[PDB]
Amino acid sequence: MNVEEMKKIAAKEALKFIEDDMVIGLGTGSTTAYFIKLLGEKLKRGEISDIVGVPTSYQAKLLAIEHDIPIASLDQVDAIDVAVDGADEVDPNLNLIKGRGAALTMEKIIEYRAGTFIVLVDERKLVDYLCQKMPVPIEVIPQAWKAIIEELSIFNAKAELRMGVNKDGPVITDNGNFIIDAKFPRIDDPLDMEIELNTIPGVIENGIFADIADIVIVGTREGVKKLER
Amino acid sequence: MNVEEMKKIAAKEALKFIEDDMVIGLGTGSTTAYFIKLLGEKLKRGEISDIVGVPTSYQAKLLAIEHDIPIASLDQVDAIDVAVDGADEVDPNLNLIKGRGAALTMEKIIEYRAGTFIVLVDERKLVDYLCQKMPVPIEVIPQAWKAIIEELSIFNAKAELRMGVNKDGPVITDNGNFIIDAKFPRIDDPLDMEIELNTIPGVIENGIFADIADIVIVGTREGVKKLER
Amino acid sequence: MNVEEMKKIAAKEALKFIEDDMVIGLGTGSTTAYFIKLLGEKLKRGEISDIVGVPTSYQAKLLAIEHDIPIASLDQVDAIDVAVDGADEVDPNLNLIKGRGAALTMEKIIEYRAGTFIVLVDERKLVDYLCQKMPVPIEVIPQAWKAIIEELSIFNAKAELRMGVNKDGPVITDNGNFIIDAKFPRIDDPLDMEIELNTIPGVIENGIFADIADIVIVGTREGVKKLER
Amino acid sequence: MNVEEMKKIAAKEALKFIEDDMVIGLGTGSTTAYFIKLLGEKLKRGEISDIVGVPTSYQAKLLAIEHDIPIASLDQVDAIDVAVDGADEVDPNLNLIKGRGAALTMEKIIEYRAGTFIVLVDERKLVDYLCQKMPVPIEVIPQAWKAIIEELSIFNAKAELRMGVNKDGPVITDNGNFIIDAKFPRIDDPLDMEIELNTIPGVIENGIFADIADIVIVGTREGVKKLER
Ligand SMILES: [Cl-]
Ligand SMILES: [Cl-]
Ligand SMILES: [Cl-]
Ligand SMILES: [Cl-]
Ligand SMILES: [Cl-]
Ligand SMILES: [Cl-]
Ligand SMILES: [Cl-]
Ligand SMILES: [Cl-]
Ligand SMILES: [Cl-]
Ligand SMILES: [Cl-]
Ligand code: NA
Ligand code: NA
Repeated sequence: MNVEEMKKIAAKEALKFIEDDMVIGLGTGSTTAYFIKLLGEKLKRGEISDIVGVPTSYQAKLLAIEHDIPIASLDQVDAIDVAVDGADEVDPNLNLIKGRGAALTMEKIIEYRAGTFIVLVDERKLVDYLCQKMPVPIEVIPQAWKAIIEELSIFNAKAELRMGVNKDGPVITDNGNFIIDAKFPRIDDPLDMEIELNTIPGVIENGIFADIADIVIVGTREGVKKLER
Repeated sequence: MNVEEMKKIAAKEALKFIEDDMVIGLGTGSTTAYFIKLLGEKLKRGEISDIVGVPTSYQAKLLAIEHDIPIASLDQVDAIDVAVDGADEVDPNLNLIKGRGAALTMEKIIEYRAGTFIVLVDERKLVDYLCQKMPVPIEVIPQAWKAIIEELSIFNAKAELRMGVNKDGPVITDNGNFIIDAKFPRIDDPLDMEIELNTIPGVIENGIFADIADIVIVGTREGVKKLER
Repeated sequence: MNVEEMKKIAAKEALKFIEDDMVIGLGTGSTTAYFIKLLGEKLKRGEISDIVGVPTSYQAKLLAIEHDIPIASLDQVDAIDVAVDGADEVDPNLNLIKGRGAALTMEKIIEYRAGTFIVLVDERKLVDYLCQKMPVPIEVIPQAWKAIIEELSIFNAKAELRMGVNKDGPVITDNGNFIIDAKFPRIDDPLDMEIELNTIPGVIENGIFADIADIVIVGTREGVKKLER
Repeated sequence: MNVEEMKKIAAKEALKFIEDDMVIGLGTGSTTAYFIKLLGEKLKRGEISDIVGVPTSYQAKLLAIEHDIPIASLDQVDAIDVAVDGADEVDPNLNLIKGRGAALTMEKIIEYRAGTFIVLVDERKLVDYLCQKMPVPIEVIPQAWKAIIEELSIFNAKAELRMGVNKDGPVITDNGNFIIDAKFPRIDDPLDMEIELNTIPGVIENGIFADIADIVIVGTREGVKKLER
């Protein structure tokens, strides 16, 4: 089973955790986009009812609108029952790196308050340790970008300002900030790294999502499997 | 000779308009990037003095810093003597389309106040009529994006929301807004279309730059050529 | 009737224009707050149903959420049926000055698309000519504030950067911009000035709302009056 | 002496720490405003030279410009030699609460990197413990405001969204965010609390400034007093 098939199978499995009268955090990225589309189809056909989505990005929000899924802001709802999203890396303890799509801040805001956080990934996302393949995206107040790079470099991270393709200059997040991608060698304690990185003045949020994922749905090459803690 | 060579020769010619003690609007994009490097080099050699650049984007700002050119934002200076910038299209009346790099708002803010606005282009940017080759970028308040696209259908604009590559979702400008690229089949009155677009609630700025460029320096396969009003 | 009762009676009259299944633009400020509250109670009692509000500010959004009115951004809906909002000045031709609350951009975005735009004011808001009592608020990209104040002096506007009370420095709008309050002696041609101001690079919106209001409901000392064009 | 006199003498004492060729972080608020003024005057008299200021807010930047002090952004300089700023509270261990002026994020960004951080206050600012007289300002991503207030209850904090006076709705910071002012009973472990608050998803920065101030200059009714770590 190729990559797109792996993503699709994970998205389909996620639907099994969604019920009528739920407020659902809507993730960002290609794997979760399949889930949003399928959810929209179920709602249109009447197979599920009374669903509201709380989008983690404009991407998720616009896609939900296109698919006629009711949308609400976090401060509009009383609670997020289930949040569904993807990940760039998932380590064996179900700690994640997220942020390749630049939406890590709203993602954490919404997923932190979720009853159940369900992560959708294809096989390639499973790593032996965080930063085996991907850098940690860090959202930063623009004025602080150079100072933060310097400081991370001392910490032995290879850190670079993320640059635009469909704009000149740096990538701007939905919040108007810059993103530094910091490749650390290997993160042995994700939670404490997550906490202490946020203490750096100018750091808005970082891409380590430790001790938050409840269920990881993995589209493996030979089918769907789940990891839980 | 080739594209980058054409860009460089236009950038070198632009130095002819720069004198000691000037405040210079620093444009965005690759053609002007050559000008900024050449300017920084002339400053380092002492061939020019007391120059201050007013960057039209983070890209321009960072580049000027790298080349040790003093900079200031518009509200720090009392005049912009000369502004130098590129363009996506240049018609025979010196009307331009700008905004492919998504920095059109700050570009127009600075260039509008310039004593002389000098445009740098290679041969490919010249068109017989605006929109012969490129769409008009329009920066908009995010929630107005869908209505604006629909409203532009009266001009048969094939308007689309610009999507990110190094972020998921829409491109976000330095000002936190979306960009719609409107592919008009033609614009027979650029000045009044520029006004029309600016009268639409939700539009921050649009990429039609009519009645503003003073000189266009063109790098051609046979050397430098100019256009003037 | 005292002033508060004048506001409330205008709000009560606006409700008569609201029907089931409508999408309603929700204005900003104290007069419209009465309308939002009254609408919420009608919805709560089931006297009206299936309403969606599109807020013109965080103030309106949070108030609507507090009163359990479903909320959506402009790009979430297919149309605005009716928009209700206040005004700082209303001239004999029903042209307005708005923006004292600093939400003029989203207000115009939503109200421009309304099937019917209803304005709510108490007696005090009626004037013989725009700028008889209040300045025109102008929302600007921060960097352009100084140049714009200088440029407005040409028209003999006394223009000042609006300053914060509960923050140091300038007032920041919901869109991250500054507000210049420009006091013209008088505005004999609101629509033309409105357009002229929006064509200045750096101006993203201005408080002249000309040729947009459909109905102005005035709360007076004795009762309610409806003004139409 | 009254408060304005206390502020002025603290400011005058600060000047003594400034040397030629320094890069100085320019604080926000009335006390530091005196310093900036004096610095500008000294520079004009030729009593000091080659000074560059890095402003912590638009207020500080605009004041520096008015006093002809050259300025630069943090990403333009290689170091901050001295940072001068005010405070809302100073405890006996020289931990501070800052942010009444809403500029706490840029303040901490610049002051965190300063060779020496000098705090200027009048008598009223000294406290027995943090939160004796003032709340802790917390800058937050707008959508997270309600969730964060609710979560702050575990600290028995009285937390409120800061509201605008010269705008309707919430105060917006220079970064486009909201401010929650949280009144804790008292803070016994300022650094620990400073860290904890920044771990909350949606919190950009908080007003506790622990283990950062080097010198606190206090204007009192009996003259200047200099506290040091
Ligand atoms: Cl992402
Ligand atoms: Cl840029
Ligand atoms: Cl551009
Ligand atoms: Cl991009
Ligand atoms: Cl997005
Ligand atoms: Cl307003
Ligand atoms: Cl205020
Ligand atoms: Cl400020
Ligand atoms: Cl402050
Ligand atoms: Cl608001
Ligand atoms: Na903005
Ligand atoms: Na922001």
